[PDB]
Amino acid sequence: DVDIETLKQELLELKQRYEAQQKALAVLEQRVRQVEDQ
Amino acid sequence: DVDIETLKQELLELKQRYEAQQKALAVLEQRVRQVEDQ
Amino acid sequence: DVDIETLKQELLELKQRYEAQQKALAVLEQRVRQVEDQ
Ligand code: NA
Ligand code: NA
Ligand code: NA
Ligand code: NA
Ligand code: NA
Ligand SMILES: [Zn+2]
Ligand SMILES: [Zn+2]
Ligand SMILES: [Zn+2]
Ligand SMILES: [Zn+2]
Repeated sequence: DVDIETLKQELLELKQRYEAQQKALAVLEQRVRQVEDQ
Repeated sequence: DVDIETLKQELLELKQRYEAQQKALAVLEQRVRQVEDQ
Repeated sequence: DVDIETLKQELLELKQRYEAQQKALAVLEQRVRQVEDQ
């Protein structure tokens, strides 16, 4: 309801945040490369 | 074995580590910018 | 509705993902430094 389902909801929310950070790591990685060959 | 309070505690712990990694991404982003602009 | 073993399993999987991201942040950090003190 509002407790074990709360845990499950929050874990999914954190998975999304994980995924957003992987995408941001990749953006920053491309920014470093442009600096590197520029 | 499966302690629900333990699960909730560990989810909160991982949320704080998420938060710290966001701040570290931000630190690295500014360092990249320092090298882009100089 | 919620499978508690599954929740524990997924929390540990997300923990491993966090640990890998920490290591990836560190790799990118070294790359930036390489550009910086070059
Ligand atoms: Na920033
Ligand atoms: Na930002
Ligand atoms: Na920002
Ligand atoms: Na710039
Ligand atoms: Na070290
Ligand atoms: Zn622990
Ligand atoms: Zn099951
Ligand atoms: Zn899984
Ligand atoms: Zn460092």
